[PDB]
Amino acid sequence: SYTLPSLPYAYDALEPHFDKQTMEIHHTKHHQTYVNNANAALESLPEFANLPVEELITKLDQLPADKKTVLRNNAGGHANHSLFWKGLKKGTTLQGDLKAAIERDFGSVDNFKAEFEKAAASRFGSGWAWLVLKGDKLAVVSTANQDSPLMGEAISGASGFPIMGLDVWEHAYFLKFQNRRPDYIKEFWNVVNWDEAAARFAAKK
Amino acid sequence: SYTLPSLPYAYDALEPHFDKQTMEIHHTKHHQTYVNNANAALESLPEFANLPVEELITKLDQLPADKKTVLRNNAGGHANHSLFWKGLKKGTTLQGDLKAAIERDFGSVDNFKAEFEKAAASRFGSGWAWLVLKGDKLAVVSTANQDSPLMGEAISGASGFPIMGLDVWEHAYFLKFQNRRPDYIKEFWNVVNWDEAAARFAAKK
Ligand code: MH2
Ligand code: MH2
Repeated sequence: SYTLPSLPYAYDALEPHFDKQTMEIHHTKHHQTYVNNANAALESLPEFANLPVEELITKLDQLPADKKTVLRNNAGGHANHSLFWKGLKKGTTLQGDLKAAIERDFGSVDNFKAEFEKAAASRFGSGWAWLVLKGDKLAVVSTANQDSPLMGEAISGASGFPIMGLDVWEHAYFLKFQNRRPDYIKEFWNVVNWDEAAARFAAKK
Repeated sequence: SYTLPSLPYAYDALEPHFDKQTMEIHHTKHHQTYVNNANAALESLPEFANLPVEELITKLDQLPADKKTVLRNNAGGHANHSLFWKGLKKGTTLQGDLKAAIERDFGSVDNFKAEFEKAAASRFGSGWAWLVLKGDKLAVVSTANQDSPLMGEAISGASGFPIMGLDVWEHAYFLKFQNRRPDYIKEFWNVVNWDEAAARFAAKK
């Protein structure tokens, strides 16, 4: 079964950029709820219940017809939030092989940032913006609700290994930013954990 | 040119059910943004710009290809919130012809409320739950993001003339209910404007 993961920091570690009350709520309520609803759906699927969530969401089409939606949504939610927390940290510097590949695939870091901001802002309703690795090339993609590019193009409309990503569901920014998702997106650059993105790139490039 | 409609009541007129702080942010920030972004997209379209928003969303297939998405999203937002505000009021009662119609089509009011509650809760991500009139038969449906049944099935996945509706985007309930959407859905019964729903049923158009 799944559990709510412990975090790489206290809820206040991303201040003054991301507010600690949202961090706490986001973890103990929203993420906890995906874990709980996934666990309920997995109760009758002992074979699938053993998989890592990040693997299960690559295998949705193998589930029973009546379980696919609820696990796409909840396992997706669990996988995406588990990744998200790892990708937040202050004080990092984009550098090394990851910086070089971003420059290569988008022309410059600023270009990538503009493209990422645009995908994040233009995702209408709930969803995520991502930096994915598609074989030998990095790309910016977005998905709806709790879909993940790990689910594949057919299900999610995107594909690739997520290097990093931004939650743009309203619960992630309402308290501090209300409807100003662009302001939230700007603050994200101060807490993007480039060290984690770098480690993930190193594992997969 | 669209304009943000003033509300038919003060921001605290739906207390203690729907919280006044949310009403003001919802109206003056979120709905304002749909008005502004729709207007922006319509400036180059004099043949569409001055039509009633509820007319525009019936003719999205008539638009230029590059305009269909932005106006589906923002004209739908404007149309939907305009309905919503008028479709909220304390001190009304489900009764008369509409009450009898609902009993006819759903078996009883409680059956209907259960179905509405179910559709409102099961809309994963952002969206709306609706009571619609599909040629003389009332139905419960929901849509994603700012889609409206008035847009038709191909676009919105639903159809029929909206009688009333509930906004289940997170911003509508985050401050007072956080992630507890079933709790917000229960409170909606205390503020749904059954008089305006009855007038709309009466008109059937
Ligand atoms: O989606 Mn948090
Ligand atoms: O969706 Mn207000």
